Amino acid sequence: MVKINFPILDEPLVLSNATILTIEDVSVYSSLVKHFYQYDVDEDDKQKSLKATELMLVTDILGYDVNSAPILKLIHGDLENQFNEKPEVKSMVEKLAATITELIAFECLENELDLEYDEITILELIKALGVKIETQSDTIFEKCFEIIQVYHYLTKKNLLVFVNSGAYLTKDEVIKLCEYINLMQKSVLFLEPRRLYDLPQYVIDKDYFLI
Amino acid sequence: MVKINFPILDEPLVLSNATILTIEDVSVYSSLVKHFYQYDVDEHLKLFDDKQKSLKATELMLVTDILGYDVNSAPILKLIHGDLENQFNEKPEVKSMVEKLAATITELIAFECLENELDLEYDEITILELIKALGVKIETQSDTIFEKCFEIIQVYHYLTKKNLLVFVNSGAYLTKDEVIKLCEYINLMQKSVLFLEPRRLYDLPQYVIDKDYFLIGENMVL
Amino acid sequence: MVKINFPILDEPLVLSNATILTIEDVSVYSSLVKHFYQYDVDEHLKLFDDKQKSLKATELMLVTDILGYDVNSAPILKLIHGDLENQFNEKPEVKSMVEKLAATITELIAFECLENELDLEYDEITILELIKALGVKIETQSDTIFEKCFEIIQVYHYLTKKNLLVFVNSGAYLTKDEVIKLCEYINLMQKSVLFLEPRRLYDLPQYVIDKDYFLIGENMVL
Amino acid sequence: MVKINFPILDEPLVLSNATILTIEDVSVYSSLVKHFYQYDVDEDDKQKSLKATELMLVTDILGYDVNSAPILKLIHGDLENQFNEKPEVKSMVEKLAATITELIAFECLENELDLEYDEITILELIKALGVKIETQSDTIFEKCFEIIQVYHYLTKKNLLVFVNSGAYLTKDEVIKLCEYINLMQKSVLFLEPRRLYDLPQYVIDKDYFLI
Ligand SMILES: [Ca+2]
Ligand SMILES: [Ca+2]
Ligand SMILES: [Ca+2]
Ligand SMILES: [Ca+2]
Ligand SMILES: [Ca+2]
Ligand SMILES: [Ca+2]
Ligand SMILES: [Ca+2]
Ligand SMILES: [Ca+2]
Ligand SMILES: [Ca+2]
Ligand SMILES: [Ca+2]
Repeated sequence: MVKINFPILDEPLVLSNATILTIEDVSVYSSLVKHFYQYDVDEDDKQKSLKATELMLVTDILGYDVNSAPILKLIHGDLENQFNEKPEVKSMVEKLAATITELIAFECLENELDLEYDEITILELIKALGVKIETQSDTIFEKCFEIIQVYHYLTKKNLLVFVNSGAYLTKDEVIKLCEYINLMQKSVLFLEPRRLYDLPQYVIDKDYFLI
Repeated sequence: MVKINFPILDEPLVLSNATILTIEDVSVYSSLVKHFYQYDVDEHLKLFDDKQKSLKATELMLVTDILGYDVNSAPILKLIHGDLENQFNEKPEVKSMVEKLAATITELIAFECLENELDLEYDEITILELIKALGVKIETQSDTIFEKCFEIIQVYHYLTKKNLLVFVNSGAYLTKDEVIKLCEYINLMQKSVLFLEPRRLYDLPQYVIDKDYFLIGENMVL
Repeated sequence: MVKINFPILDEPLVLSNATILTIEDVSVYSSLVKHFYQYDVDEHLKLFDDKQKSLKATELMLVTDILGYDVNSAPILKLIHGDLENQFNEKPEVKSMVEKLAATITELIAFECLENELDLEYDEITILELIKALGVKIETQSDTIFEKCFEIIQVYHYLTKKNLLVFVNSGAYLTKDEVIKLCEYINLMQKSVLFLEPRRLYDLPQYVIDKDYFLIGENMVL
Repeated sequence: MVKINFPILDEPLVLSNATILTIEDVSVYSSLVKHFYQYDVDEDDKQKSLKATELMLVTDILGYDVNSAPILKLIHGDLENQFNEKPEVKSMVEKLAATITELIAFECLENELDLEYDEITILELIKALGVKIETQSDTIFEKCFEIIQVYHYLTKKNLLVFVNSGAYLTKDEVIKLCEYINLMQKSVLFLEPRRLYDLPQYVIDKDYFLI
């Protein structure tokens, strides 16, 4: 359930599900952002520190790559699972693939070479279709949603941090993100330089006090 | 037919179907093998006909390591998959059938994409992608060196750009009955194959350049 | 100078040297940031001048993740190393000197190659290879977000193909004195830089589009 | 010091330094060649079997790649060592590199960018020179020699096997190879289908007897 601590903070802060952390001091805010990008060099999970690779750090939302080969692999596997949950439709795809197979098989036999082959699987069909996340038309909200949905897939990630993203989002959008995150039950941090609407959030004051 | 010439030969030698050329002198044998591997920078080594026209270096297929020869290399697979696509292109009715089936599959996967919580897009499933997904490749059930040779000859017949296959020093791996079977198989596929040997290959019909550099026509009809 | 226009503006806005543009409405701010990232497919978003001529998409340099910005990317390094080679090409005396030294080194390594028991060959040591071997790269001693910004502006000045740099939502990382220092540094390098902000950046001279979409000239001379 | 055993062989045969193994039966010869290429699937060093990666197997001599990145690395390192053994000449190279460095340094300072750099090392000079084994003009003997010389570098290889190479080599050439191998003290096997001149060699007869 991951907790955060630094010199300014007297007691470690619990980051469960969706958390907004607002730091009103510019120099402390900029410093913490810097330290996130440098994690870990300077200074629940039973006292266990998170590996650098467990961190998912986002400032440039639109530029963030949600279509990496590891992510595509998980999406295609998830889609294969959807077919597995529908035996009716899975059989349809298989029947279609078997017809295709025999058409290619006939051409293989006509070819002068002694040719062999394996099979066309549902997963191979999904991959060949080039299924990917649409990002071209993304609003910043839409891309934030896609990033969180990807974080849901990544088991080796246990903290997603949006740096200074609040400025792009309406109150209703922040709520919608948070509600999805709460349902997901993985830790997300919105690290903000000023109050994000009137939403529940941890505020470190200009006098370094926690609210 | 392909013709071979080099200084030691008095005249060019015709290489039609399966030919065995035996060189009994180690130095001359070794030099000829070297010149084949250098073709055509050497010459000395001449390969022609194409009526009087030299074979391009690209037309030569040299095999010394029989088991190491990769019948399903990336370039060979690319050729096979492209040729199979062309076979569909030449058959409009069946091409249309494959395309129809791929589109029905696409519509089914598209539905699952919309059901999925992510905003998903995709391209298309092509005939080439289907051929590739099926894992089409040349059958390779050969265990022995003898068996492997047939697969190599099959590749040679497939490659229209090749006009001479040379097995270098392969006789040592093969029984007499095996060489006969290979030569019979070679005869069926029409293209020139040379077995280049350092010693006489049993008592089979063969050209022999002996220790005094005479060309002898061994078990050959007078 | 570069000019920016979009429907909410009554007339184009001149972006000369350092400019702060503040948009107090979340939706309009978010939409403008999106349109910058989509430039030029959107438009709506207009960027021109080049006297009346639209900036090409390639002329825009957008920075939101300051610390993530890679100042020594492979493309940037390739440009730097090529430019340094060109600097030698423009100086025949020094080019000749480098070539002479490389040839003396070559003759020394060549001797060791002949002493070595392997039959060794080689090509040549080029000026470009020497530049690359030396590990020439932009100095990056920045620790803070503020310090990193100077390195980004330096890259922007270097890239002649870029004609607008936009820092998106960067004001939140910087003190007032820091923004002033950045703007003073930007002024020295002549090219247009836009700080695109969702809230007023201290009391610095800035253009503000307020909640009712009025354009206000904040701490600006009347 | 590696030993060889198979069904036909009643006792394991010691393969020390250069060894010629002649098998007069065509079917046994072809079979053993096949098994070498399949090692290990079918059936000194204290009873320890060699890994497949310890094997260096050569039939197509001229086609064999002696200029792989791992080999080039070792050659360039060996050449750097030759300079290290000659402090006089090493200093000459360094002095020349330092002059080059300052010429580039001046251009770096003239350039509008604030540029830094490291150093030009002897090893980097050798690599930039593109030092490699010449193979284009190779006779088969010359390439055999190069292959053995490369085997000398490869510490993770402990048996080099030339399959049916004798046919290409004169007696004096086989001697020259063997003498280098004996000096090297790594195991090399010449696997031959008939006697290789009158040189000392292990012969398995047409009646399967060892001489
Ligand atoms: Ca067939
Ligand atoms: Ca398959
Ligand atoms: Ca596709
Ligand atoms: Ca989208
Ligand atoms: Ca969907
Ligand atoms: Ca040498
Ligand atoms: Ca400089
Ligand atoms: Ca260096
Ligand atoms: Ca070079
Ligand atoms: Ca050589």
